[PDB]
Amino acid sequence: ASPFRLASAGEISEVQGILRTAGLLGPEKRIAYLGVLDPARGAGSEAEDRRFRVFIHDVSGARPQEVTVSVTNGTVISAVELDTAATGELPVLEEEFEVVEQLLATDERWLKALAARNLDVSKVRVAPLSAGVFEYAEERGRRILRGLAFVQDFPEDSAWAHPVDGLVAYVDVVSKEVTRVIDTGVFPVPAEHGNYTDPELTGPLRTTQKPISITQPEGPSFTVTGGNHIEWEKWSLDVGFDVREGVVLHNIAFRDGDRLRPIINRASIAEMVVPYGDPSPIRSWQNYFDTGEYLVGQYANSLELGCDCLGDITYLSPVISDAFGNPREIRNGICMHEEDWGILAKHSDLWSGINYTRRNRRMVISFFTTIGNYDYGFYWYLYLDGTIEFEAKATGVVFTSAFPEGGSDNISQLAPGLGAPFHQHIFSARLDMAIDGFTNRVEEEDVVRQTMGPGNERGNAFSRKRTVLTRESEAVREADARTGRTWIISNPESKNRLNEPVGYKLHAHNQPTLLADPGSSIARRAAFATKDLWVTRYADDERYPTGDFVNQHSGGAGLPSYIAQDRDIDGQDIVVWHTFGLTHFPRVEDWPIMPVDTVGFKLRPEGFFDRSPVLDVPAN
Amino acid sequence: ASPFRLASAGEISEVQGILRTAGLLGPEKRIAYLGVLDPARGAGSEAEDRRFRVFIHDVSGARPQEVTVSVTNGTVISAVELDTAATGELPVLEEEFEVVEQLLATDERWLKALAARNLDVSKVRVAPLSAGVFEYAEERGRRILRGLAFVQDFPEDSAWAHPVDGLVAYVDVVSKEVTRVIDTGVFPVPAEHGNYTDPELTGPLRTTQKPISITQPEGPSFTVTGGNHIEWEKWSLDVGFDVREGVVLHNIAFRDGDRLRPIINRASIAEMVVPYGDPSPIRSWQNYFDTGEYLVGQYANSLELGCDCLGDITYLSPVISDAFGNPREIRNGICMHEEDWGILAKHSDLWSGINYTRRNRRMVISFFTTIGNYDYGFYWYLYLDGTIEFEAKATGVVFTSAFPEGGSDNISQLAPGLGAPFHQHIFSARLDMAIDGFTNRVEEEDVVRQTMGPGNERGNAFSRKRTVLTRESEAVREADARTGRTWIISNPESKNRLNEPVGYKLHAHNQPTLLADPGSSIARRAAFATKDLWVTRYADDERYPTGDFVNQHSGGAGLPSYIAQDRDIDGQDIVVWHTFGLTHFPRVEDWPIMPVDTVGFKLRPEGFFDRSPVLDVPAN
Ligand SMILES: [Cu+2]
Ligand SMILES: [Cu+2]
Ligand code: NA
Ligand code: NA
Ligand code: NA
Ligand code: NA
Repeated sequence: ASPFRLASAGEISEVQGILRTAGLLGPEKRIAYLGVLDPARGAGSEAEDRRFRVFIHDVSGARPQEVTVSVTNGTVISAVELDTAATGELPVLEEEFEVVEQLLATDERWLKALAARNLDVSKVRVAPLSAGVFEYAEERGRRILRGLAFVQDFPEDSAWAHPVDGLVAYVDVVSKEVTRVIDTGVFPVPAEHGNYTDPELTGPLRTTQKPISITQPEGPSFTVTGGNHIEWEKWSLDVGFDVREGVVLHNIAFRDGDRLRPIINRASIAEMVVPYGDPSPIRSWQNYFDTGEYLVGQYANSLELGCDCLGDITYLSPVISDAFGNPREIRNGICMHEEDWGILAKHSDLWSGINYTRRNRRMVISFFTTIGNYDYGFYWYLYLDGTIEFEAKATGVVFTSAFPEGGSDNISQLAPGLGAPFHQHIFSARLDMAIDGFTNRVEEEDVVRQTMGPGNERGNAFSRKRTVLTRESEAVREADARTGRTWIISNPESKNRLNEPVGYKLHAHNQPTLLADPGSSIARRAAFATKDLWVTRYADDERYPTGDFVNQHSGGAGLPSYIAQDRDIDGQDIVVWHTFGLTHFPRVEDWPIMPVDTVGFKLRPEGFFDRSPVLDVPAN
Repeated sequence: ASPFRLASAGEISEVQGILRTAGLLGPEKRIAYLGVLDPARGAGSEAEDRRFRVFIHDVSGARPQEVTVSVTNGTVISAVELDTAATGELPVLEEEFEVVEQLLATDERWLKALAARNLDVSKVRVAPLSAGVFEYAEERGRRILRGLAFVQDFPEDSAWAHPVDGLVAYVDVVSKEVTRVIDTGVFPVPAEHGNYTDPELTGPLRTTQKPISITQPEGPSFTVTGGNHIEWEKWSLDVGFDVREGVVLHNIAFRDGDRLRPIINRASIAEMVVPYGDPSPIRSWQNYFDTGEYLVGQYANSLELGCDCLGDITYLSPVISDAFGNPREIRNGICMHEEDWGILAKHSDLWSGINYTRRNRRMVISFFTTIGNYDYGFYWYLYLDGTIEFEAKATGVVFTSAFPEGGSDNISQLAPGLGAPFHQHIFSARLDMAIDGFTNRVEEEDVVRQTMGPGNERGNAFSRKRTVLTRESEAVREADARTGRTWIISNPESKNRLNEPVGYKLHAHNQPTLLADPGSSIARRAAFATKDLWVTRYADDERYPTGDFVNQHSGGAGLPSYIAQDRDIDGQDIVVWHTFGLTHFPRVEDWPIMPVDTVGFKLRPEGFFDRSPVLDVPAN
């Protein structure tokens, strides 16, 4: 009955049937995106309407379409032809990846470049990468992928150990033509293998690790109802899944006494960009928008018990659409479980004689995705004390190149002749806030240092200041770790028992933001990533910080266009967009497979409750 | 046989006997500090000499002494009379705490101040706090504690809920005289109780938490030999315990192939300061040096199974000296166990068909201490991939005051009439480095942004720069989160297989440092806390960033005096001192007992290994 339930296989099948009967899903059509739409603001009517948004690609060259369908009514609500030179190309299709390697395999320029290097074409894998927007006027309005080559010595070989530097090709994947092959010179293909399951590389495996057994003899403390509704330790939420964004959290609320108090209306990772910092023309165009260009949800892994998720695990298995509109289940694609989290609160009081210790725990909701060489884990945490935390886990195999003779200012050496270009992994969290309801505001909180003098005779005082952001034009903020800068989202019309507005405090990790020159293509396409915090007024169609169509889209759309409306955000329905990321200078220890590195953020209650919300936790 | 073994009850008893027979431990003497000395540099002779350092207080007013004793020989090696007006007073004695309240209970000025407020003296608890150095010339050379009052309504009442503001007393604890009683005006004593085990405050306890069972059916993966030597997953170390510093880690090394490779020679939290930022004269003098003035090790808790430490726990029970030289065991004062730590490395490769997942774990070594209202957990972590991490956990009851009518810029309101002054908790980690041996250096690594132009035509390149710190005068560094600043400790005479110096990278949390005016007493006594990173040349007697005698010591000693020697630190035996802390603006949720907040730092391998050190971890 819940409007926020996961899409069903039956719904996707109805969507396929509605599109087909409407004439919109002929043999030359492909579904490049399909997803359920959230209910619009003011849905207390119970007049539910399950609608899906669909991007339809055409492999013959005809214009793609954006289509909105009502499953509940069985109708096409709207269908628009897209001018992709203007508004951007559709996301990359899984079936287009293999096209690149097949097309290059019969191109005379490509074969000529491989012959010069004595490489067997049957052993050359091509990584199909998004193209971006640069100086090539012939690419505008076409679907281009760019290809970089790696040698696979045998079927189970790790091709990433053998990059073919100095060589790159551009491919029009609709007309099936290789537009350019650029060969800047022969580099030795690095010879060492990177096969991390080869006994001659690992050595004898350890026999020293004794097992750790985590079990829940009475089952877990959370309940799942209606497929995706979670209740756990006073928290209430709905777990969504979208093929672009992945896990989306809806209706995050906390049961305080007998009031269910809203906190966050929708939480998601709405974009992630991976810009590379190597100025070689072979790679200087390389920027992955994993969310916007590739859709991270469609490459979610099936998570294995005892390996990927340890403990008493509850799985969700979301359903997505394939390119033809058939439903596809991602078996065990979301893990949910609770974890012990050490000490929650502890005091031994000399005067009262009372010794008191309570333990903390957290609820974990996670999925893992694989895009080529990269693997990313997305983790959402709910803590007993009201803290909400997001953590991204980055692993997989680093993207490689040749390491040039004479070194490099922009590439790390991993092995003889093998390099790893510098890069960043930058995320955008979109937090549609609802602190005790939808009337919210954001204040920026800085520590304030005070000068020794009258009123501060011993020079020990320090304070803080809070600045309300009142309009979108002043709501583009940067971090300042040195002044302990945080941001507070409050409800000015909801007060705690001390008559202070209730709030939550966002704590950032204060990592560097986008490093590229401000005049670069990537700085214009990934403008969100140049600033730590953006606050917009809620609008139905303002979903992604990069806009709806990121692939080969020139720039401007997304957050810079939204904030130019300069809307009132002081006690209004607002959306916080937080940029955070890792700057990766690869180390020898990252090779041949990288140990996990992490980045994230958290929100903690700030006078939201009238006292500690965990006084009723028992000793156990 | 190991020179780094824990002190035994037998050793402390021998120390007591040696002091007594030497005439240095008469009835008027008290031991204010006793601890084993580390072996000096170059101890390959096997000529072990177990020596103890002792601070001896005299309750009759005679000069205290510093004494060094050889247990192995049974001799007094040296004994020096201390001039405390010059070099500082001895640490506060546990027996001096109760003296403050007893003395004030018969002082006419104190009783007069309590009578004006209608407070029964039998119900008034006095927090005995360290005095620092301010404007009172009569305090120089005397042992002063300052007292702040709280009302306990009944024996099991939390006195912290009832501060008596506007009132403070100073007490000479050797002459047993109240030097000053300052009454600045009557504030209402806050009436609400803060009794977090009272059912009328907690409400009915939760019945929703199902148990989490963590067990190790084959026992733990680490071994303990010689009382305190740990071997675990290629790590090797010795766990020390000192009454001042607490847990100290010795000889941290990693088994790489068949080489035992040193990393850190000694790791400890060598000071921690808690400065308060309220300019009221009642509290503007308030600064706790928990390590230097109080000795955090002597107030270590006994940790309970299933509550404080969960899982398959191995305990150490360190022995310390009481004030008379009798040995005292801190039963179960150190917890040691291993914890699952999620995914270590994961990749699903399309081209090779190989799916690979390995899990991480960490070794945990921890203790908890209680100083008055405060409780602190100290946690050291060793990870499979070579990462070392420290985490401090802050909980307990916030220090309280009245909340003034008309508000405050320096105090938070927690409850009707109840305030919590702003403050910081700042730690100093002393890392005696030994990266592949003792020839080390420190480089500061900043991200470098590059301008679009020739050689960087697309404006995407970025780089990094490393600056070697060559002499102590240039080795006082500050954080720069915006430029991703880290510090690398390398060995320039030990290279990895790519012929790069091996190293470890220190990652700071980049929290604010000391906020007090630079001209303040606390900024001069806690100079270490004004800067994020200091590097000194190793010296036997340079143990603490604040010097040996912190209590009532005027300033200068410690790190500013050490670095004025301007010694060579470029490929030498060096010590890294890292400052890190929490700036605490108390929130309503911190009352009546505070949920844990955390701060720390970590060190990760940076080309220390020739590839990932965790390829030989099995799938399990
Ligand atoms: Cu990376
Ligand atoms: Cu605090
Ligand atoms: Na355009
Ligand atoms: Na909102
Ligand atoms: Na002095
Ligand atoms: Na050293």
